[PDB]
Amino acid sequence: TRKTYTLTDYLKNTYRLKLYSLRWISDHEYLYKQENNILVFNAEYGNSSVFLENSTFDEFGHSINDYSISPDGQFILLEYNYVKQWRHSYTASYDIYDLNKRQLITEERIPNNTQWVTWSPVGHKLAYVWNNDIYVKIEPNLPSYRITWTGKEDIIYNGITDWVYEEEVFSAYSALWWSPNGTFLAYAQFNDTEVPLIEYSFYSDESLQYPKTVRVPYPKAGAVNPTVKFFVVNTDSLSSVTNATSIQITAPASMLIGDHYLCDVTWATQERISLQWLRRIQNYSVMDICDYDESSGRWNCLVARQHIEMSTTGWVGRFRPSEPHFTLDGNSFYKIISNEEGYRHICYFQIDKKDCTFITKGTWEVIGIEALTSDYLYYISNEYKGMPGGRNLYKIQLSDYTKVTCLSCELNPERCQYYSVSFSKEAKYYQLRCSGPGLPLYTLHSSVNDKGLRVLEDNSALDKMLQNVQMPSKKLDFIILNETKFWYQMILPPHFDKSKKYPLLLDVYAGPCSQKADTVFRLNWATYLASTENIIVASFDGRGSGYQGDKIMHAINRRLGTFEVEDQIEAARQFSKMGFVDNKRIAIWGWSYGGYVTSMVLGSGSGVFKCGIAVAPVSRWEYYDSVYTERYMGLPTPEDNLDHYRNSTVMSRAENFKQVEYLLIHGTADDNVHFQQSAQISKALVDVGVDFQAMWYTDEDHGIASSTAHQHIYTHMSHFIKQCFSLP
Amino acid sequence: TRKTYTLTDYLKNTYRLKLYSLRWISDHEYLYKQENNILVFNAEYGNSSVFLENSTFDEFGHSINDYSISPDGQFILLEYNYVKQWRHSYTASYDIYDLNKRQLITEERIPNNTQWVTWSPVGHKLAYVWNNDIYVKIEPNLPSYRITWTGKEDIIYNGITDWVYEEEVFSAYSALWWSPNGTFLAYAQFNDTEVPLIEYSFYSDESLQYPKTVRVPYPKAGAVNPTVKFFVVNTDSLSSVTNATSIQITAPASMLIGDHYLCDVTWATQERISLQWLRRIQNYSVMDICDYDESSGRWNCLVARQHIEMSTTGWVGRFRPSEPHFTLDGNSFYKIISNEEGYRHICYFQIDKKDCTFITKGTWEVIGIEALTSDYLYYISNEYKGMPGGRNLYKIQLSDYTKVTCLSCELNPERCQYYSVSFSKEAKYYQLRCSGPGLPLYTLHSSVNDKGLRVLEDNSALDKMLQNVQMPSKKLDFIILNETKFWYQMILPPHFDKSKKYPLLLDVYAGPCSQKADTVFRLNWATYLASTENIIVASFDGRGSGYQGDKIMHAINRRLGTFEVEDQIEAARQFSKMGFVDNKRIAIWGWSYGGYVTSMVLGSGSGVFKCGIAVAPVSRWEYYDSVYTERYMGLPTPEDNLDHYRNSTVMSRAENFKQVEYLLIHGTADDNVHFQQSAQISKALVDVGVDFQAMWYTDEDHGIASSTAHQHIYTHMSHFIKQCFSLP
Ligand SMILES: CS(=O)(=O)c1ccc(-c2noc([C@@H](CC3CC3)[C@H](N)C(F)=C3CCCC3)n2)c(Cl)c1
Ligand SMILES: CS(=O)(=O)c1ccc(-c2noc([C@@H](CC3CC3)[C@H](N)C(F)=C3CCCC3)n2)c(Cl)c1
Ligand SMILES: *[C@@H]1O[C@H](CO)[C@@H](O[C@@H]2O[C@H](CO)[C@@H](O)[C@H](O)[C@H]2NC(C)=O)[C@H](O)[C@H]1NC(C)=O
Ligand SMILES: *[C@@H]1O[C@H](CO)[C@@H](O[C@@H]2O[C@H](CO)[C@@H](O)[C@H](O)[C@H]2NC(C)=O)[C@H](O)[C@H]1NC(C)=O
Ligand SMILES: *[C@@H]1O[C@H](CO)[C@@H](O[C@@H]2O[C@H](CO)[C@@H](O)[C@H](O)[C@H]2NC(C)=O)[C@H](O)[C@H]1NC(C)=O
Ligand SMILES: *[C@@H]1O[C@H](CO)[C@@H](O[C@@H]2O[C@H](CO)[C@@H](O)[C@H](O)[C@H]2NC(C)=O)[C@H](O)[C@H]1NC(C)=O
Ligand SMILES: *[C@@H]1O[C@H](CO)[C@@H](O[C@@H]2O[C@H](CO)[C@@H](O)[C@H](O)[C@H]2NC(C)=O)[C@H](O)[C@H]1NC(C)=O
Ligand SMILES: *[C@@H]1O[C@H](CO)[C@@H](O[C@@H]2O[C@H](CO)[C@@H](O)[C@H](O)[C@H]2NC(C)=O)[C@H](O)[C@H]1NC(C)=O
Ligand SMILES: *[C@@H]1O[C@H](CO)[C@@H](O[C@H]2O[C@H](CO)[C@@H](O)[C@H](O)[C@H]2NC(C)=O)[C@H](O)[C@H]1NC(C)=O
Ligand SMILES: *[C@@H]1O[C@H](CO)[C@@H](O[C@H]2O[C@H](CO)[C@@H](O)[C@H](O)[C@H]2NC(C)=O)[C@H](O)[C@H]1NC(C)=O
Ligand SMILES: *[C@H]1O[C@H](CO)[C@@H](O[C@@H]2O[C@H](CO)[C@@H](O)[C@H](O)[C@H]2NC(C)=O)[C@H](O)[C@H]1NC(C)=O
Ligand SMILES: *[C@@H]1O[C@H](CO)[C@@H](O)[C@H](O)[C@H]1NC(C)=O
Ligand SMILES: *[C@@H]1O[C@H](CO)[C@@H](O)[C@H](O)[C@H]1NC(C)=O
Ligand SMILES: *[C@@H]1O[C@H](CO)[C@@H](O)[C@H](O)[C@H]1NC(C)=O
Ligand SMILES: *[C@@H]1O[C@H](CO)[C@@H](O)[C@H](O)[C@H]1NC(C)=O
Ligand SMILES: *[C@@H]1O[C@H](CO)[C@@H](O)[C@H](O)[C@H]1NC(C)=O
Ligand SMILES: *[C@@H]1O[C@H](CO)[C@@H](O)[C@H](O)[C@H]1NC(C)=O
Ligand code: NA
Repeated sequence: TRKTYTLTDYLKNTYRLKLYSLRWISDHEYLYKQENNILVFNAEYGNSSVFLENSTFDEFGHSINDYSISPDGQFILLEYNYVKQWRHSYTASYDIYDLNKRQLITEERIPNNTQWVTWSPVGHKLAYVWNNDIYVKIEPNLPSYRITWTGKEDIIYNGITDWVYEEEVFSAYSALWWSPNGTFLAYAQFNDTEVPLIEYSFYSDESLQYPKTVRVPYPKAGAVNPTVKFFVVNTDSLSSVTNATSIQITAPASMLIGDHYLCDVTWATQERISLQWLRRIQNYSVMDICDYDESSGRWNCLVARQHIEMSTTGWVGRFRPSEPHFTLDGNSFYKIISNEEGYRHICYFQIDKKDCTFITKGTWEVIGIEALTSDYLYYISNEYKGMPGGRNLYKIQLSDYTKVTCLSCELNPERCQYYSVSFSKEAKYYQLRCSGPGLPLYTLHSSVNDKGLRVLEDNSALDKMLQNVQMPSKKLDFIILNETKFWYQMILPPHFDKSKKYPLLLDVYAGPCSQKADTVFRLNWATYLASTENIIVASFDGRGSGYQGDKIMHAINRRLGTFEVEDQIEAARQFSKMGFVDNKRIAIWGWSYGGYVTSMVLGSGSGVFKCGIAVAPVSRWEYYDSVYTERYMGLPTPEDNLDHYRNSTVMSRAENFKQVEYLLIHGTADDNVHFQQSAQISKALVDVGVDFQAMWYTDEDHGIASSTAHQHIYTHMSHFIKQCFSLP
Repeated sequence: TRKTYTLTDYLKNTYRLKLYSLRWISDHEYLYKQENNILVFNAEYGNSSVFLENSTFDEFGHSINDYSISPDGQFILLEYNYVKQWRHSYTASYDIYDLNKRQLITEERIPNNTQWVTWSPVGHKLAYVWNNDIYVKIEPNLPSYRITWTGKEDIIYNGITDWVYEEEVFSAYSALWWSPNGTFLAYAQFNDTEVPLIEYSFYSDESLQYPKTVRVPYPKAGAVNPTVKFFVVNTDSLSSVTNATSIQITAPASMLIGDHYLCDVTWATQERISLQWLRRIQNYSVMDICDYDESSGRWNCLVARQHIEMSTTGWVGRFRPSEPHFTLDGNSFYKIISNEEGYRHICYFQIDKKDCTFITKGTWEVIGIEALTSDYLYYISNEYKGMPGGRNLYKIQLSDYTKVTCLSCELNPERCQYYSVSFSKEAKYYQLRCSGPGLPLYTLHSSVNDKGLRVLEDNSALDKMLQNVQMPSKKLDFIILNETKFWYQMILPPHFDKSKKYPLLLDVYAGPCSQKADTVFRLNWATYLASTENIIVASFDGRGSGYQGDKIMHAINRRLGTFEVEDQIEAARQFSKMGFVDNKRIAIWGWSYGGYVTSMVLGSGSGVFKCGIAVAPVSRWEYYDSVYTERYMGLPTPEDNLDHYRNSTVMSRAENFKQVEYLLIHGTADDNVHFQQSAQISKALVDVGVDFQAMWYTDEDHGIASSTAHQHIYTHMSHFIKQCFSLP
């Protein structure tokens, strides 16, 4: 009898998914890490050579965390002493190695504790942030030029984001953007002077006698937000003037009237940059297109080139206004926007004309624009077979929009339905990455004829291994509610027999624009639960979910904690009505937003669920950050949406928890969803005399991803689920 | 057929013990609150009168928390707006009512947020502390005189103790001491300038958007300690024109050579005060006796009147040097000190003589000196029947030490074996308070011939109720370990049948000088466990325990976490050998020091315990405060006792928890044993992959005593124990 996929298999990663991460260094070459060393591959023929021997830095005296080659291939940036901060931010040390002279630069070294470093897009200039100030080095071994002097820990951030901009606006720590050929360096400056601080203890190693209090500028809903300014400096003038002038580009009058955000920075040409601003009430956005004025050394944004993007049904963009993709001459651009039917499609804009032209349309959506050449635009969409959970690459002819070719749909339709892509520098080649429903498959293709060049990694080794394992199956389908299709997926135990009643676990997230039902292949906790414990693990995408139009996504506008919670309950009823579910054993669990929904569902009094697990849940929206929360909830004030803010808390439903078994878990060093959120849930439960299970994870953050904690939480959760389902 | 004592009975206080808390106001009368009416009783005849009507303040507009009548009966201090701080400290608002003119004083009233207030010992002067400074009021309606001007939150404390002195030295917030007739007001001043602060989050009500960070000067083991100064001010010569002049009494040179503490202040006469100082290495203490000089107006402390107290086997005193009891003329005093055999007995001192004479002796100990007259000294001891867990009142003839009379031993030997006492002003009368083994019994007595005047409260009402309940019994006995007898107690289920096998829960504290095996009658969680769940609850006093001499108490000197932990395992091992114990179901639980021992036991690898619960445990001594920790452990420096500090942590034993079920609980706002201690235990268990149960209590402190949290913790622990023992 074949073994099953056990908890230990998951926690010990015995069945490893292989991938193929390459880094394009030009239009026909990419770097690949093999046998600890770095190889350089010729895309056209597949032949390679050693770029950097694995023994090159054996006497470096430091474990290299990552590397980065300068655009011109003359230098390599070595990163070590890596110290993680938030989701994207971290600090590290850096050394620059001269590839030609094959030596390690020892003079004018990048400072230790550098917050961010980046090569110019061409050549080998460097810009880095240290102590919250920007510095530029024209040459790796020469002194750097300081660009800002206002940097101040936790107060003024130049070239880097503060907590909320990192997490909710830029999805990145860096806040600097080199112009195309590297002459200009643009950057943002954030001022958190009046932003309140979240404070929590960090215990550290046992040796630390007094706990440390971590303090970070974090604006909760309705609180004082950081303010922002934008500047551009001409780096080519640095060696000619004592102190190069940072020219400020001010936000438009429509934004200055109130609180706002800088939400996108995109260079169009060597002397043209585009900026998008968003009002704190996120349903109004403005894009300025600014040109350099060689006679005044200033930047001017003509109102005739300003574009407005607003929404009457919700917020602007999936999570923020989309980025523009400019044609070479910078006189036009393509951008994903919601059409009149509420579906996100590609619109073609002339920079000085306010009306755009949609080049795609249909009851499906464009996920992202991947590359633009003089003749073709490549994008990913979920058009294929009307499956919102699938992803494919398409190519559209710019001289004839009726000519759209799907480049990935038919490559291997049974094994591959979810693709992402990586183009070379000038889009001459592209790597396709299939992630499901079958085992991931990585392939290389030539753009000139769209012919497949070869298979990079097919995961044959893993396929061989899984053959001797009783793996579960996955079903992706939909149910019709109110004349609208809503998709779900189910991880089914091996030898699934529809004539039997299986216990069911609803795996939920359900936040705005989320998608938990898709064609991706995963090896996770649900895999073990279905394979070894014979539990059906389901997920449902209801109102508020993404990639299916604004009608479904904006259904929860200003009303978080309502329809997305209710639809999760309704989904459980629908599943039980399918006949193979044991109504006495229906549980629910989720992490983060999923923790919130789980908690709201368990406290609804529905009677449908027996038990549930909430990990790092939100419990009241006023405790979460402003940028994310206000996007969907507006402001927590009596004149705006305070009433719904107060009505959608987990705490107000404490009394209903007497009807269920609950396990609440939270990391004490969660800088994102503060431990405070679960601290208030537990106190409310204690106040109404409700017994429940709890677990805090010392010094773990929102991901509770440290190796030991990860193994510990899933083990603890498994025992809880097995007990609730009366499983041996 | 009849009901048992249930968990609800314990949590809802269904069966309440009646008390009789009286307040002696003279040598013949006492105050007693009845029906919200303060009555005055005549001890000789038992007749009473109403002293203050419950309706006297029906329109006061504030809920009175407590009252305090001036010594002369002319005024009554009304306490309201009570806000608790630490174990003894709190702030409140006060109003003074004139009992003669039946009027509430409205002029020059005590400020709100007053930290401490106290009437002079005679008359009606008042002294209070506000904003860390001392004020004196000669008359209730007159302006107060400012005594100190250096008070500063968390830095300089005048007349009140800082955190560590409140908790570990004075067991009080007050640091003010009126002379016998109220002429002088002595006070201490604490300086915490360089004492590090413990910081932790306080979440508050749900409405608080950002958690608050509480910061308390708290010296952990080996850290910088607060410094102290002592002053005496003449309150009869205060000037409304000039600032009061405080006279300082400096500590002796043998103390000034390094860190030290002020540990006792006791007035001897109207013009003589005694102070005891303790070195930071708590095995050397010095008592100074100081006399006021009318000429120079200074206080002089003759070296000839100095008394040294040291210990070679441990620290000085049970928790600190004992207090002296001076004779009327103040020329000699009695004090409890450890004799040559290591037993605490009463020594008689001459103020100018170095050698003191022991007036009691034997293999038992004097617990405390209760009253002193020219002919007799009254004291409580555990001499009777050689039972260290019993307490009786004795009097010894001062002119012939061979004449010792037990005054409570034979009153009712079956019902009463544990007494405390309260004497009237000149010891003319005394109230005896019997607290076990039968129901509490309060009686009043006359000293001249030790007549038993009357029964004040006999709890006959509770006795009637308990008749219809299957109550557990209590067995108190001993076992021998190396020629030494160690006592234990067992709470046995109703209808105990020695032929049956019962599961057993070891209830432990085991800190230095602790006593968990005694003759006290208690209605607690253990009562329910024995009565309703049929669980035997045992407690054992091993090495390190008190009231049995230094050989036993000092056995753990510089070695916490060793013998007291090993002796609990040994006792359990022996209990398991008994025919009525199910060796497969033995558990252990403890709170505070008991949580530490419970954890150390469960991590010992003994295999004797199936499960255990630790509530607010200490986990490593370097995290606990200096005064208590160093008393037993010396300093955590390599030259002193660092190795043992590092060997006695719970964390180093994590691996051994793999074979036991463990439940770890802790309040997040514990200012005493910081949450940090449990946060490090959990992290260590996670680190070695051991599963366990946990529960944090939001905003609860060391007592986890708020009404809802109290019910919730005991409910949660009951489920855990029943589960561990497989009980319905
Ligand atoms: C359905 S799922 O694949 O598990 C999934 C998981 C996470 C998200 C997600 N949505 O916002 C965010 C984060 C934004 C990042 C920039 C993306 C967001 N800041 C966050 F962590 C939250 C936790 C509780 C409330 C919001 N993550 C989404 Cl939409 C979907
Ligand atoms: C045996 S028992 O009745 O449960 C019991 C309970 C408490 C104590 C006790 N010993 O020190 C203390 C406290 C001192 C106060 C002045 C009394 C002490 N500061 C404390 F809270 C500790 C908690 C962990 C380490 C010590 N309490 C003792 Cl000796 C015995
Ligand atoms: C892949 O193989 C080709 C064929 O040998 C290599 O092509 C060389 O290309 C350079 C131009 O950069 C010519 O000067 C040479 O004539 C070619 N090689 C030889 C030996 O003549 C190519 O360098 C290889 N690429 C990698 C990454 O190994
Ligand atoms: C960051 O913003 C703060 C405003 O909150 C600025 O501080 C003010 O600066 C002005 C001008 O000097 C002073 O008059 C005010 O007293 C300051 N207010 C506060 C609250 O500090 C600060 O100058 C800004 N910093 C930068 C680099 O822009
Ligand atoms: C380089 O130029 C900048 C801009 O003028 C200088 O920054 C200003 O410094 C003055 C005084 O130090 C402040 O009052 C201004 O608030 C600063 N403005 C900005 C935008 O930062 C900077 O000091 C100059 N550096 C040197 C070395 O001269
Ligand atoms: C990168 O682009 C910049 C901006 O267009 C170029 O700099 C300009 O060069 C022209 C000459 O072609 C001059 O007339 C302008 O004065 C320059 N402008 C500025 C702001 O410097 C630059 O030459 C380009 N770099 C490269 C390597 O081609
Ligand atoms: C409390 O005791 C003090 C000190 O013995 C008394 O004050 C002394 O009283 C005598 C006689 O009246 C004076 O000659 C001394 O000069 C006083 N000494 C001081 C330091 O004041 C005081 O009278 C007593 N108070 C009461 C109420 O008995
Ligand atoms: C009080 O206790 C201290 C500490 O145990 C004793 O001081 C010394 O302690 C060190 C260890 O820290 C030993 O090596 C010494 O032998 C101890 N004595 C001396 C003189 O250094 C001290 O002896 C104790 N005092 C009394 C009166 O017993
Ligand atoms: C207790 O009863 C006695 C009488 O036996 C009361 O009497 C004493 O005090 C009265 C007022 O203070 C006087 O009027 C009596 O003369 C006096 N009697 C004696 C023998 O001295 C006494 O007040 C009562 N005490 C209380 C508190 O009620
Ligand atoms: C409280 O104690 C501090 C020392 O901890 C006293 O200040 C002293 O220490 C300072 C460091 O914080 C030094 O800078 C000062 O020179 C020193 N003070 C003097 C007079 O030299 C402080 O004065 C104390 N406060 C009181 C009221 O005694
Ligand atoms: C301490 O606080 C109380 C309550 O505020 C003060 O009493 C007055 O309270 C009324 C309303 O209850 C207010 O209008 C007054 O402002 C308060 N003060 C006065 C003088 O009336 C009380 O006075 C305060 N105590 C002290 C010493 O200031
Ligand atoms: C590169 O180094 C690895 C280990 O550091 C070694 O196994 C391998 O042999 C080296 N590469 C080649 C091509 O030999
Ligand atoms: C970085 O820090 C290391 C260790 O402190 C030191 O040896 C090195 O010189 C530093 N380098 C720079 C550029 O500061
Ligand atoms: C933006 O949102 C606010 C709040 O709902 C609303 O009052 C305003 O009319 C909206 N603007 C647009 C263009 O929809
Ligand atoms: C005082 O009020 C209480 C109510 O708590 C009442 O029981 C008592 O009878 C009252 N006192 C008198 C003398 O009636
Ligand atoms: C008393 O001392 C304080 C503090 O130095 C001072 O402010 C005040 O004026 C003094 N009062 C008199 C009467 O000297
Ligand atoms: C005596 O008993 C104690 C425990 O009571 C034990 O630690 C010790 O080893 C025994 N032997 C001696 C000589 O003390
Ligand atoms: Na009597």
